[PDB]
Amino acid sequence: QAIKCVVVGDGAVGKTCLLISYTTNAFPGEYIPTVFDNYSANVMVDGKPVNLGLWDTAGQEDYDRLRPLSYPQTDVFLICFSLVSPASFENVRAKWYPEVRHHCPNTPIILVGTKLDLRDDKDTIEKLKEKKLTPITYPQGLAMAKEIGAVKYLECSALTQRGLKTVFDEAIRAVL
Ligand SMILES: Nc1nc2c(ncn2[C@@H]2O[C@H](COP(=O)(O)OP(=O)(O)O)[C@@H](O)[C@H]2O)c(=O)[nH]1
Ligand SMILES: [Mg+2]
Repeated sequence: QAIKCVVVGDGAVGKTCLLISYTTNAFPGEYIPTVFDNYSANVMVDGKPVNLGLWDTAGQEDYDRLRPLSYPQTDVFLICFSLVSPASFENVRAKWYPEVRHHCPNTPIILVGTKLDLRDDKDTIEKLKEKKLTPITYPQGLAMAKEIGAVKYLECSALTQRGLKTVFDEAIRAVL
């Protein structure tokens, strides 16, 4: 069974790094591909082989009209936000969940918090504190998930690859 998973969220949340890390088994560092592409993974999680088509999107305001053109035939969505970006977290309820439901009202959602490795980073915490902001905690993320009716809430880091295999395993689990 061939599954289709669309990845949505704000620019710089780490969507492309997440997809390259997972499929390639490596963090793309500084040079991240700039072409918005689709990826694939042949994975079997307690069954027979499954091909997971992974679709990256152009998250910026400029693509608001063209982005939903990749949504038709989608099996599951990954709404992404930076755990070290409250602006991207508010955009879950503000932008991403209304837009996903607009075009696909019955399609399952997995809420994904990225840059998990930066949540304990002293420099990142200091920068946020100056702007009177705090990183998103697991209870905050889980509440937003339940609010936006997400099937599951998951955290990960494409840098350390921690929680990454789970994200796409649960994407398959939200389908089937
Ligand atoms: N520390 C850390 N940096 C990351 C992670 N994922 C992406 N990045 C960085 O975050 C920025 C955004 O990456 P990118 O995939 O292009 O974001 P996109 O616009 O959502 O696709 C880049 O500077 C990446 O190097 C992560 O899990 N942890
Ligand atoms: Mg990208």
